[PDB]
Amino acid sequence: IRRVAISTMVQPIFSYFIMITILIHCIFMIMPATQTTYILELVFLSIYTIEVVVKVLARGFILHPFAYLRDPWNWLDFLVTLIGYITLVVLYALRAFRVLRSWRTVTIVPGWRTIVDALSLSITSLKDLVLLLLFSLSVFALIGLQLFMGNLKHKCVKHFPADGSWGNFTDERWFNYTSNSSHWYIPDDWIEYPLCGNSSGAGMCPPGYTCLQGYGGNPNYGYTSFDTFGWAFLSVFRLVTLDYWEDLYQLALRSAGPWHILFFIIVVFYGTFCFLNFILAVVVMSYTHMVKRADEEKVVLSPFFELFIAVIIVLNITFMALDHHDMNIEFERILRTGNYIFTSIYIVEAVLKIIALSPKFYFKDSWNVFDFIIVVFAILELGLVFRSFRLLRVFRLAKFWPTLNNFMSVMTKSYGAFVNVMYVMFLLLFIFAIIGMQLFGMNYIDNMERFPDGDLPRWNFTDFLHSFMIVFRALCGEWIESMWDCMLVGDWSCIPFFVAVFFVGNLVILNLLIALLLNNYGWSNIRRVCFLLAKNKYFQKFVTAVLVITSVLLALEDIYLPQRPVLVNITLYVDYVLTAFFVIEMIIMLFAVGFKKYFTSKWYWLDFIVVVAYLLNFVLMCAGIEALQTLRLLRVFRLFRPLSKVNGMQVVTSTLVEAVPHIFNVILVGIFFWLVFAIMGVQLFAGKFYKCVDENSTVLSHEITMDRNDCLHENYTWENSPMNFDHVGNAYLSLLQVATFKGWLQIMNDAIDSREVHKQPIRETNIYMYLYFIFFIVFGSFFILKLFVCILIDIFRQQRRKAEGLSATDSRTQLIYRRAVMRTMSAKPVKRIPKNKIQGCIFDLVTNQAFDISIMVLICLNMVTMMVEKEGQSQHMTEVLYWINVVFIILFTGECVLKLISLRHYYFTVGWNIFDFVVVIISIVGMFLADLIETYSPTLFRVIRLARIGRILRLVKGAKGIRLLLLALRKALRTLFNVSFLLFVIMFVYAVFGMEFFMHIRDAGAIDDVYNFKTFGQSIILLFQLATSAGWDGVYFAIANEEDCRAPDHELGYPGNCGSRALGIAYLVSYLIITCLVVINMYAAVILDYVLEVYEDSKEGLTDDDYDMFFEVW
Ligand SMILES: CC(C)CCC[C@@H](C)[C@H]1CC[C@H]2[C@@H]3CC=C4C[C@@H](OC(=O)CCC(=O)O)CC[C@]4(C)[C@H]3CC[C@]12C
Ligand SMILES: C[C@@H](c1cc(Cl)cc(Cl)c1)N1CCC(COc2cc(F)c(C(=O)NS(C)(=O)=O)cc2C2CC2)CC1
Ligand SMILES: *[C@@H]1O[C@H](CO)[C@@H](O)[C@H](O)[C@H]1NC(C)=O
Repeated sequence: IRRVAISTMVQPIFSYFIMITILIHCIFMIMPATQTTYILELVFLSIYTIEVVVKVLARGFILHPFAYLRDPWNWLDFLVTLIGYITLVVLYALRAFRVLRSWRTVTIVPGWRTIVDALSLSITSLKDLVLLLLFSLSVFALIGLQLFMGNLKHKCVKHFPADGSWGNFTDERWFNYTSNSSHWYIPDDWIEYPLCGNSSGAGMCPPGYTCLQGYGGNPNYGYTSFDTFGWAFLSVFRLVTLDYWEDLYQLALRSAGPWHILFFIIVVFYGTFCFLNFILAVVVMSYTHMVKRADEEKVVLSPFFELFIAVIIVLNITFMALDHHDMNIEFERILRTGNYIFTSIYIVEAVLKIIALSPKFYFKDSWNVFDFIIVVFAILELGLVFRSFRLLRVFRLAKFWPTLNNFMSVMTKSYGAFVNVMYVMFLLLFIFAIIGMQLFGMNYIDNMERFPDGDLPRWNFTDFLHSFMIVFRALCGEWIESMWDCMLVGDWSCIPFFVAVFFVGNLVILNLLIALLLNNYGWSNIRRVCFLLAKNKYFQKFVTAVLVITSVLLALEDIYLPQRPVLVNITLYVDYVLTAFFVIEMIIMLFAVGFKKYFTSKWYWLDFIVVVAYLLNFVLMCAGIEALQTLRLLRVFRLFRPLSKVNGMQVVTSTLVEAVPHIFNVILVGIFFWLVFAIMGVQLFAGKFYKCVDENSTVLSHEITMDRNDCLHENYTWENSPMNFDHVGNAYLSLLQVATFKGWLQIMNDAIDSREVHKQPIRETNIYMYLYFIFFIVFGSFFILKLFVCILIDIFRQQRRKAEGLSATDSRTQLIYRRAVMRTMSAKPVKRIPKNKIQGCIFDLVTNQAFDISIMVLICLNMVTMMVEKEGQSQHMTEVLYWINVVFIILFTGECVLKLISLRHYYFTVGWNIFDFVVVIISIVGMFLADLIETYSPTLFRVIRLARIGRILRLVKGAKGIRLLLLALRKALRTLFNVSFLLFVIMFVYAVFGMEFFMHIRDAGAIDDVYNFKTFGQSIILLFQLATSAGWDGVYFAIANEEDCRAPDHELGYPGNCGSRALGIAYLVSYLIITCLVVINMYAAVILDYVLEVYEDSKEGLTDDDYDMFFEVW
């Protein structure tokens, strides 16, 4: 028995048989259930029970150190088997988790131990992060609850008619009229009522309407609001994750006023740019530790011929990229003839290499066999669809391109780790897809009526393909909208599902992929006086002040400027003065540094360009020609030199300057890969996004209009989608939209509906085209776009070493020891004298630990009391809460008074005591003045009452892990501020230029009455939104329009309302590259460096707390 049990278990055939059974079961889970699937379920269950029985007989159940149930994997198998028995012998929800067994398959891929251990270690080390996350989210939720309670219910209600149609006015007749939903303003074809508010800059009502509150529901089926603490918590989490956050941003600002942008700036800065980077750092350290442990464990054959082939390949790629939709016959002929020629040259090349070089030698080389495969593919394609394989030719460019060659070599060196990570990602997605299918599949069918038109949404859980796609979209970072649909047809269970999917997929697996990439990819008198003046500090300060003031003046040139003649005169005179000032400054600098030194530096070249532009404007004005706004806007570029000289700014600017070349290389490689995908997409979807629409832009059924001819016969419109794959340029723009996950849903919808050219698209007739996007996203977004952050992380590490004076040749341990040695020097103790008998007794009582624990409990209770407030609460509830808070204030004041008596003048030696003292004073004063302030603006009352939250911030005091993380943040504050300062300056430059370019465009897409480029503030609102790439497709659609817009009339002074496609493309693409992909990623770099240092101090060295403990006994 035992002999047989042990012997059978140890056989590899046993494990292989079980694993193959699991894989077959996985296949059967995908297809819809039938009777055959049922009998298969019994067979599979029997095999699993056999395995469990054998293992128990060999080891034993639990009672010995090496028993069956002493292994976590055995625990998983045991639980799944029991649940299968429960579901067969006797709720439908428990049977989904059978799929969990598939996790075992991760052991097939060699090297899985490293990745699995890295995942487990990352999960274990996120303990200290989760508590700080929950605390910060709750604080932000309370702030938002105080700020926006009930704001999302604002609506424009028609005035009570004065004609008497509804009857003579009465209070209840007025309430009846206003409560009717048919009197709330909503544009035709809209789903949501627009928001409003009477604060300056908020949404306005049409004539005959008034902005009221407390009517109807909140946006998004009522799931988006700040009315209760729970909903506020959900909104704050969404905002921190940047999940469709521009919608909430726009709703809140339209309802409350533009100033509330401040709230969003804080949450985004602290939540997104700092905390998520803490998670990234923790994952990176986990992976690095695991890899360290694993590693420690342990004619033709002439250059000219090659050059000729290289140019032939380049020409061939150009020809392949010139294919487009509706080509003329001449273009077709040229492209086909070139293809024939290129194929002939390749064939001749192959034969020549086989003759000059030995066939054995030829086929010994890898590049040669690749070329031969291309040759046979070309012959097969021309003989007889195999045109897709033509793309292989492009990869031949890697041989002659050193950068691409090196990139591919690095990819090949450590492929096993990438295979493991991708397999884990796909297995997790598969498990979640099966679970969600079982949990929510029938809800969509049964409760279809609840959807807006009673129609099934594109994204759902009906079948395996849709479930996989929806969970994959969640992993990409979009989860809240799917969760809204799930709740709409389902229940609360949707919330834990999606959140889990977002947490594991995006914050761990994707960050682990980043860690992998990081680990792998990484007269004499005149001269004298001019020189003395130039080197003088006062002169430089005066120049900087002039530049700053004039740049600030540039911001006042908004749409209303013509209505302010005084401002017009001030601007013109300042222009003249600036022209003179620039000329004089240039002469002085030339006299000081000389011609060679002046004309060999980049900063002086920028100054010179500004001078030349202003002189050109001067002559134009003299001649009677209107000044060029673009030229006179060039002076803002003078702002970067003083900015670069700001304290602590050197590290940031030096890092960016050093990273520039690597960024260029990454962009080139990305352009190549995106070209491959763009050619493929043009071949797949060129000319297939046309559809038939009527007077209202609504797509007709394929039944009424089968194709274009019917569409035109009924006098319908055959229209193209704005984003398409008609030619390579359009494909590039569409792929940029796909990679950033902004506007991608429309593109994918058009793709999966596509049919043959000149045929009405049908819903989901080509579903498998989803695959094309998946691949692109994996190789274009998860791999290529993440190289920028790796580059910045490495370069900032080097530059910060430079700034502190550290040596590049020193090792990690030496720096740990050097830091310890530096710390040991500075340390001084102190003692407090016990009090006199009564004062001394109080001293002992307060100095006890139980006192502080009690205070912490009181802080938690006060926080809960704050969490109870909700919109529409009763007045009695309001009074009760006020009195509870008063009692808490009295207790805290007593604690402070007792500490003051106990510690006398020593009380103020500790900073936390000063914070607590200030909080106590604020609390007393507010408790006294609450009614006076409220009775004698509601917005002002809410904002000032925010100070009440100060006395729950004392909860962080006393913790350990939170203290360590906060120490890292405090150590990095200067650099984070400098990065933000640079970001704001870039935003300012873009704001003035965007105001010049797009201030008169017509309302379309994301541009409307409230959000536009008409003023500096509105431009900044939009640009802050776009710094995260949020909603850049809608802005592009607004600013790039050139259709159905009237041209400017100089004679009549009409400015025009037309957009510009080229200008909009340049503007938005450059902004996305500069901010989203570079400057923002500096945050990650900074955070990672500092966090790592602190952790290495705590683990492999000494920390300040260690010295404090040593001096505690001293
Ligand atoms: C140095 C870094 C770390 C911080 C940069 C400071 C910003 C927070 C400041 C700079 C410019 C400010 C903006 C300047 C102009 C406006 C317009 C203002 O709204 C109005 O124009 C009110 C009048 C109306 O809406 O009718 C709202 C504040 C806002 C967006 C300001 C919000 C705060 C901003 C972004
Ligand atoms: C400068 C002075 C000042 C300002 C001005 Cl403009 C005029 C004067 Cl004369 C004085 N500030 C200082 C800050 C104060 C902050 O405000 C609160 C503080 C609170 F702790 C509570 C509270 O705890 N509430 S509770 C019991 O929990 O319900 C509530 C409030 C708000 C006021 C209701 C307000 C007074
Ligand atoms: C709202 O007003 C319309 C028109 O007067 C009326 O038909 C409708 O019944 C009203 N709504 C309710 C809920 O009575």
